[PDB]
Amino acid sequence: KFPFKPENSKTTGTNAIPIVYGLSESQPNSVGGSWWSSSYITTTNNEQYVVLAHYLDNPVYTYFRASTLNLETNEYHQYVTVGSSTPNITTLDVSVGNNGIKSESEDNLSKLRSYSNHDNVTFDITYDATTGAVANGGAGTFQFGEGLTWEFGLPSAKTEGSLTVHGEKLAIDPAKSHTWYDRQWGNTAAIPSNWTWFQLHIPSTEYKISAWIFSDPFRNTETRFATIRGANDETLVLPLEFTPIYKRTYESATGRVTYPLDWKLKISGFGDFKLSSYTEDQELVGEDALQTAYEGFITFSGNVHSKPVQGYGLVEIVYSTWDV
Ligand SMILES: *[C@@H]1O[C@H](CO)[C@@H](O[C@@H]2O[C@H](CO)[C@@H](O[C@@H]3O[C@H](CO[C@H]4O[C@H](CO[C@H]5O[C@H](CO)[C@@H](O)[C@H](O)[C@@H]5O[C@H]5O[C@H](CO)[C@@H](O)[C@H](O)[C@@H]5O)[C@@H](O)[C@H](O[C@H]5O[C@H](CO)[C@@H](O)[C@H](O)[C@@H]5O)[C@@H]4O)[C@@H](O)[C@H](O)[C@@H]3O)[C@H](O)[C@H]2NC(C)=O)[C@H](O)[C@H]1NC(C)=O
Ligand SMILES: *[C@@H]1O[C@H](CO)[C@@H](O)[C@H](O)[C@H]1NC(C)=O
Ligand SMILES: [Mg+2]
Repeated sequence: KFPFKPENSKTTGTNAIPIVYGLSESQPNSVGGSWWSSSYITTTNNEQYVVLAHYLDNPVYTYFRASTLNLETNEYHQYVTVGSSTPNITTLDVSVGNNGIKSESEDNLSKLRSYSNHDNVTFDITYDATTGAVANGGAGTFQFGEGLTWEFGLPSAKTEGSLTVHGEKLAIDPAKSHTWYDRQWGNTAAIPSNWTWFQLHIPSTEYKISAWIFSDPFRNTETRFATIRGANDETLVLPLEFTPIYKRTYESATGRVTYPLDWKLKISGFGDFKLSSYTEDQELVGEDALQTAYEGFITFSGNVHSKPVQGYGLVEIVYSTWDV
């Protein structure tokens, strides 16, 4: 079994690093953008799952998408459901139909909820941001496409609730579960053509890694870097070398792209990692490029400062257009 477990720390730690926003104020619908969660779950009957929930606001449409992965059997279910608009309100409550992400707390941190009521993808997961934030870029912002993005991750939030599998409602064990909640919003429609994002956990340590790889055709540079949150709020912003490996592949159901299923990362001054997708099919299938993503549970080995490590996490592979 994977050693899923929550942290029990303060969300912004010492507040000694002057990040460029307040977390709570960044959560409401009015801020726009993307709300995302990946829950690493052990149930009370000792089954393990990875559950994804994601709402995106976009000028053309909205969508909610979600998936479940059974870590014992590789059974995987996903859907994408398209909406038209996001209510412009001062609280967090985003949905398409009876599926969405909402805050159940005045601070938008102590209780958040990802829920889905779709055939073969039904769950109701709450989480509490008892976990030190990953402030991407060091202070929470970095260049993303033609302009800026703002992004923070809450890596190991205490998680409760249920997921329903084959008619059986299973209860989440909060001692052996955690949720990475990722909040991201931007100021430009011209986002990168495509990217890979890694979310990494190293259970022997407090390291939480949020790594981005994509091309910047506006500056004509390559973006390839990790933000690593360590202990005591310490944050590393490090270049990396990215190698996608196509010995194993998954062809998209859209017919438009072939995903690699293994990777190498060399994070400058920190370590190197060999990462592998847990199972082939982990694709959220949309009607266009932006609605589609490879969102896959991964495991990895490697070293950190020349000491061997292993861990798990998630890889996201997104094309905002198939004409890159
Ligand atoms: C974001 O998404 C991109 C796209 O999926 C990912 O990039 C790819 O990564 C893989 C793995 O690393 C690369 O595969 C390698 O490709 C080697 C060959 O590279 C050279 O050829 C490429 C193909 O060129 C042809 O096709 C493209 C369209 O697919 C045309 O634009 C191009 O003009 C060529 O067209 C002719 O051939 C096709 C048939 O293939 C016919 O249909 C046409 O009619 C033409 O006759 C080309 O894309 C490569 O360019 C890339 O790299 C150079 C640097 O060398 C850079 O200058 C370019 O701007 C571009 O980035 C290159 O010329 C091959 O030898 C090797 O074995 C392996 O297969 C793949 O090339 C990458 N593609 C691109 C566009 O970058 C990327 O990883 C992903 N990012 C993240 C973070 O996930
Ligand atoms: C939401 O409404 C407020 C107040 O009415 C307005 O100032 C703001 O521009 C709106 N936000 C968006 C994204 O339209
Ligand atoms: Mg909607």
